[PDB]
Amino acid sequence: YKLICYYTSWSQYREGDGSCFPDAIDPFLCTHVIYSFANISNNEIDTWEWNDVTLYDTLNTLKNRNPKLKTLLSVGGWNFGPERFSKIASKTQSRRTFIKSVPPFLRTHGFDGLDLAWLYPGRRDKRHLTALVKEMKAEFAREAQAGTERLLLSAAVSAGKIAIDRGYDIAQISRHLDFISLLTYDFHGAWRQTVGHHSPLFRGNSDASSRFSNADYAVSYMLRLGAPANKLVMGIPTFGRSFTLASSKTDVGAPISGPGIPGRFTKEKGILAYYEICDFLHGATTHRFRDQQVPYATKGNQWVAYDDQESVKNKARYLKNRQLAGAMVWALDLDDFRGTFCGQNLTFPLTSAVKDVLARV
Ligand SMILES: CC(=O)N[C@@H]1[C@@H](O)[C@H](O[C@@H]2O[C@H](CO)[C@@H](O[C@@H]3O[C@H](CO)[C@@H](O[C@@H]4O[C@H](CO)[C@@H](O)[C@H](O)[C@H]4NC(C)=O)[C@H](O)[C@H]3NC(C)=O)[C@H](O)[C@H]2NC(C)=O)[C@@H](CO)O[C@H]1O
Ligand SMILES: *[C@@H]1O[C@H](CO)[C@@H](O[C@H]2O[C@H](CO)[C@@H](O[C@@H]3O[C@H](CO)[C@@H](O)[C@H](O)[C@@H]3O)[C@H](O)[C@H]2NC(C)=O)[C@H](O)[C@H]1NC(C)=O
Repeated sequence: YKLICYYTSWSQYREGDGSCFPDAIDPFLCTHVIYSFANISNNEIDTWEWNDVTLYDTLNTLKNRNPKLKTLLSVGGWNFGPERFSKIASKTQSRRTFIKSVPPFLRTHGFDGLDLAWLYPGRRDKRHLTALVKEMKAEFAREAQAGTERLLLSAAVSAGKIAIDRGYDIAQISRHLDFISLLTYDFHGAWRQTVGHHSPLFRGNSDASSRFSNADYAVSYMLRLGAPANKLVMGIPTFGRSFTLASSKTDVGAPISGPGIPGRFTKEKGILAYYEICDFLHGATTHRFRDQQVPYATKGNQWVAYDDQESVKNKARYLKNRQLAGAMVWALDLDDFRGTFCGQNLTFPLTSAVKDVLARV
């Protein structure tokens, strides 16, 4: 099985223990580590952070400890305007320039492949996404003629049915991608004012509409659209989504006034790292949706939907039972990487729990 793990560039700036650099990563934990995110300047792939070349070097040195480890560089991300992707892919000329710049860049910095994170392709982009993937892969096949191992090509894809129907030709891109990571953790819409879990595994007998917003549905749908199980990887979150309650009601349906207050280290309203959640739990009230198989917690007027060792192991077994290629984790820097916040004298408790299940067969 594959265990795809993302590492984010901006995590280096978090204060104190929250600060995470590539060398904190256990070389034997994941099978693939993806660095997020690369930028595109003058239609060419390029660095993002001022010290990226140094961090690229630090990450790729892990391969001197674990020779089987593969690394990829992801282009795009949520702070990358999708309009920019749309513009590059729409014109055969700009598209070709970008494609041509990738192999040399990856080779120079020691990466084994490219991960595409266009979030998200609209109805008018579907056509061009296919061309982009097809042509990128053709370039990689051609570059391998030089005697070096062929570069890998992957893509992170929405798990939302409407988003999938709208911007992706799944059957077509599946044949050219080495693997596809399903973003099965952004299910509760940032649009409404209700409490809800962002990464439920199952539908849950307690609600008719949005039977589409759960991991099981997204996986089944992808398989029906033509994506081979051996290329599908299920996304598992290492963070939680928080809300500020509008009333004393804490159960399903409870009204929301807005996102939860920022975590001390992550400082982003709406989300908390797993290590911050481990601290939050002290004095909190824990619950678990039996139908969806995921937990949530509450303290004061703060409501948090998250994943723990149990739910993560649960998703990993589901994935194996469906014979998928493996799991993808977002993200290493949000798990208890130091292993000092979540009790168990264990580094990367969430990611390790996933690895354990995958190692069972
Ligand atoms: C849950 C989750 O992971 N969601 C992701 C989004 O959070 C993510 O958006 C990213 O948001 C983070 C934090 O909110 C943001 O981090 C900032 O990164 C910049 C660098 O790009 C830092 O700026 C540096 O400051 C120091 C001094 O303080 C300078 O020395 C340095 O030169 C600066 N860098 C630059 C630009 O020159 C900020 O300090 C840091 N701020 C925070 C909040 O700590 C990221 O930039 C956002 N990511 C990107 C790629 O823009 C979103 C990104 O796509 O993806 C989700 O996964
Ligand atoms: C990711 O790539 C972006 C696309 O190139 C880049 O956007 C910006 O690109 C240039 C460079 O800063 C900005 O302005 C130009 O810069 C030169 C100065 O060297 C000027 O002479 C020229 O007139 C022009 O102003 C753009 O304003 C900006 N592009 C936009 C917003 O359309 C991003 O900077 C890059 N991201 C990071 C963090 O590296």
